[PDB]
Amino acid sequence: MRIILLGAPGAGKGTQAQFIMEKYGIPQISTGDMLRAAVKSGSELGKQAKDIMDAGKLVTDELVIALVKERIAQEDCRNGFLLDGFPRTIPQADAMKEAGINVDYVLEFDVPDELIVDRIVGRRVHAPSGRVYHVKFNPPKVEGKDDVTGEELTTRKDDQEETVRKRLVEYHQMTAPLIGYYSKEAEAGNTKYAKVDGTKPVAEVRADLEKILG
Ligand SMILES: Nc1ncnc2c1ncn2[C@@H]1O[C@H](COP(=O)(O)OP(=O)(O)O)[C@@H](O)[C@H]1O
Ligand SMILES: Nc1ncnc2c1ncn2[C@@H]1O[C@H](COP(=O)(O)OP(=O)(O)O)[C@@H](O)[C@H]1O
Ligand code: NA
Repeated sequence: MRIILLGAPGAGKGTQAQFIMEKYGIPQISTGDMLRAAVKSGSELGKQAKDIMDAGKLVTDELVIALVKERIAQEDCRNGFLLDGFPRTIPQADAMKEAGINVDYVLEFDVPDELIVDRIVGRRVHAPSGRVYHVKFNPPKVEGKDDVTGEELTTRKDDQEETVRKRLVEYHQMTAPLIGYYSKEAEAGNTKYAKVDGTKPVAEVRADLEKILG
């Protein structure tokens, strides 16, 4: 199974990606996680992203297409994969088309803009895994600790309110057009498309996605 998650920043995509990875046995491919890891490690492919992410802007198409091509070539993607944060522009989606990378589901997470800041400012992450929590809305079992490893959670450098506002503007200009892009693909029979209400509690969104993925 191959799945794309679409939605504004803070819509819940990374939260739900974890459940889909676990239940369907496919890896999550998160360009944000890969970029943050490349900055942290000083990796030649991606360390360049540091100041751009800090600005709330998208990284160039060529850099993330290369990160995704490298990641998806790996053995763990043989049986499918979930794309979380990619594609993020029409040229990224067209690069997938040109590579012959068909997908089975495109899942759009709908959340009103007015909920985004208060979600992201409360976000806490386990950087090695990508697991995400929220200090009020979805807290870890033990404060500041990853439920799975017990390691100390961190706060992303790009999650302050003003940076979130900039990322939401960028999303609306550059990334929202992918809704129509994939709706058109679905009408051609090349994927399924489904929209979920991302305002429901975490477990209810998970159940709605299970109804769709079968
Ligand atoms: N259904 C939900 N209700 C309330 N908060 C949520 C929900 N889903 C995720 N969150 C929290 O909102 C923040 C954003 O979610 P995240 O999954 O990181 O979004 P995305 O990957 O779409 O940017 C995180 O702190 C997360 O714990
Ligand atoms: N596919 C992509 N194309 C361009 N930039 C990206 C891409 N994926 C991630 N980024 C960069 O990483 C940042 C964080 O993205 P992400 O981790 O997906 O956060 P959020 O879930 O809050 O949108 C973006 O603001 C952008 O700088
Ligand atoms: Na398909």
